[PDB]
Amino acid sequence: SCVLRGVMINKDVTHPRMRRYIKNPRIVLLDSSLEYKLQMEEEYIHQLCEDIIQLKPDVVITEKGISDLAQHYLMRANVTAIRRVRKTDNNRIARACGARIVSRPEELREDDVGTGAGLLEIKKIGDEYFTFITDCKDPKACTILLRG
Amino acid sequence: DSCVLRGVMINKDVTHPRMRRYIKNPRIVLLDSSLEYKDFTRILQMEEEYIHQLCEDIIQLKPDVVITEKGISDLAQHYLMRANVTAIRRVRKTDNNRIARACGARIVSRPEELREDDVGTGAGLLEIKKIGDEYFTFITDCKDPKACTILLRG
Repeated sequence: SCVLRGVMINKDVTHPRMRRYIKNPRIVLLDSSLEYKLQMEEEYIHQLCEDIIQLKPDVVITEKGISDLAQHYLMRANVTAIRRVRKTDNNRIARACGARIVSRPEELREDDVGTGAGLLEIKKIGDEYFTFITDCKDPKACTILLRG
Repeated sequence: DSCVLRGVMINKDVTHPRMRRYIKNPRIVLLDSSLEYKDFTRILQMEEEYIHQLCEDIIQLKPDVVITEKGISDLAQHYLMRANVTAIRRVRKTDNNRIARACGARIVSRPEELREDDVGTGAGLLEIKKIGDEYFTFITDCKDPKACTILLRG
């Protein structure tokens, strides 16, 4: 009753058209870049996104950057994206939702998708936006944000 | 409406790890002025006389917490701790204004002007909590029910 568990990080969606409130979100976690690594480069980005999108996630979070083009494709697939997340926060999110941090998108498996967190809500507190991943199925998987 | 936290939350820690980090009904003083100072012995003496008077002006009001938008020097931190005062430096102007509305204090520019009316007694709790890798200061339990927004809902 008088308590709240979950992860809180200082981040916002990369693009304003993205959903900031998602119930039972399917979460994909990466530690790799979604930027070129212009015609052959543009095709590269397309395929990177295609591999993520095949898994029908609601949220894609990476420790690196996301180019304006990758953001666009994910946006078209109704996917909320968050970039430049600290490695420690990414692991906190992995524990909370049961996702597996993956490097190469083409190696993604349905087993890597996190479905253990019931809420993803991004809201403004003061001057900044905070991302909350709450409603953990495994109570133990999340730390306490509020105790009466 | 059940398990609701109202107040202000700012990304800040105290200036010294051993200051009180949990205070019920804190008396709050807010400033937008510097608590820094700008023959070697003569210099030290001048810096000291200046900082001493500054801290004395503040200490006279028996505050539990002193928060400013600018800096707080080691000597100032030393004199405020001798008075059992918890201090927070470099808070943003926007956050400082939110704290003012939450606790009723007036942000003052010149400590010598300080009076009881300037002391914020409106918030019932100040607490610093570590969330993830960051420290956050929670000023909550607003006495005026129309002063604060919802931070967290349980």
